[PDB]
Amino acid sequence: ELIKENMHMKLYMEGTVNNHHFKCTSEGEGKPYEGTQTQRIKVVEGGPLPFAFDILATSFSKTFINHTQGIPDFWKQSFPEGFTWERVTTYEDGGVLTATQDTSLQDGCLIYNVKIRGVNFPSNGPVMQKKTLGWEANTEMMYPADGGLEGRNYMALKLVGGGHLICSLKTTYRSKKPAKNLKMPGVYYVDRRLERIKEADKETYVEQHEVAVARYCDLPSKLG
Amino acid sequence: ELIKENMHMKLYMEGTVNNHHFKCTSEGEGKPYEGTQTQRIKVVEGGPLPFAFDILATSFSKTFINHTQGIPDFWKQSFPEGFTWERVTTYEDGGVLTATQDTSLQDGCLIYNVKIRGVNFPSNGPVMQKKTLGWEANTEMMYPADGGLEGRNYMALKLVGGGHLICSLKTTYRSKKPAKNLKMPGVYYVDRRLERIKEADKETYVEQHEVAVARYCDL
Ligand SMILES: [Cl-]
Ligand SMILES: [Cl-]
Ligand SMILES: [Cl-]
Repeated sequence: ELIKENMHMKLYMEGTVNNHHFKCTSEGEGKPYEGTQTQRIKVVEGGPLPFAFDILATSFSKTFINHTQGIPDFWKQSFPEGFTWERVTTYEDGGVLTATQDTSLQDGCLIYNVKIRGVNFPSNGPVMQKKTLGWEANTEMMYPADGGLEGRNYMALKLVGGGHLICSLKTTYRSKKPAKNLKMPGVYYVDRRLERIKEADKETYVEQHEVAVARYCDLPSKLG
Repeated sequence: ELIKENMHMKLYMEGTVNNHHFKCTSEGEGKPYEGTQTQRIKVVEGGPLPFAFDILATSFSKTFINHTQGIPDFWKQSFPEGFTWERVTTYEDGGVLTATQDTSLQDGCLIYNVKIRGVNFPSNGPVMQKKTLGWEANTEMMYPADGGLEGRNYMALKLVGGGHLICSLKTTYRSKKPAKNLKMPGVYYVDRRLERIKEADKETYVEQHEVAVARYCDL
């Protein structure tokens, strides 16, 4: 098929956070039907970043979600034409980051192009002081809206010395495939874990791993 | 012990939404350790309500959460003194609902006192026109913060014709008991399913059920 049991990926990312311009590239591979993937990420311009790499981490891959039970796979069905997404992440202490992404397929390779615009991260806050320690595992609630798919979620970013910085994520995913050709899912949930394999040189190189599984609610229902 | 295998609850609620005052009472029972409960609710003043009953649903019970794996129980451990919660619910179309709750324990019964204020619900929106069909199941993120425990989540309200109206919930849970007494949990999640069971007389009488389970992320 188009989405093989092993797929490779290449990513290009450009952006500004506050007033610092940067570029990253990455390459990796994963098991799209097992919901696992790895990316080796390099900061190739504007490094070392003067802000926590953590704020970029969710911007680096929806094709690699294991859809269990019923669920029609919005992202795998979108090929060969692919899909796009746009996200606004709003941090409770100030910081707002917009990310927009294009996912396409060429030569059997997934290609990601990402743009990033973050502003108002406080100068003395943990993001700009690089005092963060990764994301807590979480659950994204997915729901169909106008033939597209919407995601809503709160995430918690670990801080040096304990405690957390909280942010809200508001995401829209759009297929480039004509709506008549894809089966739309109902409401469902994606459990995911974002972790690092290795990092070096002040997060100038980061190897990042994700596990993700799409499911219905585990709880029993009195109506159905 | 002081929170038994079966527990009855009584509730008193007062509020105003878009300038429409109302009062509700309820009674119910559940199994705190199994994370299940039912309430039978009556609108005793200002009924029938001119807004969707659904916007009130989350204001009617944290003692009835099944704590699995390791997780220390902030709520059960807070008795006999009980606890408070306070919440802002912000709807993506402009409605804001603030609630303040007191949970106490008296003669073996759980007693809830709730006060609610709702403003800015669009006059021709789904809430004021009663076009809503209940809440999707959802997961609340729980973490230690402030003077107690905080909760965050988004909830999705089903609308007639197949859409959803989204709102965010921001909650602070404060114990009335000395913080040195209770064991404080790390970051965890509460899967909930809140289900309407019955309504009668234009939602003047409503029966509501909840299933709730505390867990870490299960990958
Ligand atoms: Cl008031
Ligand atoms: Cl009105
Ligand atoms: Cl959420």
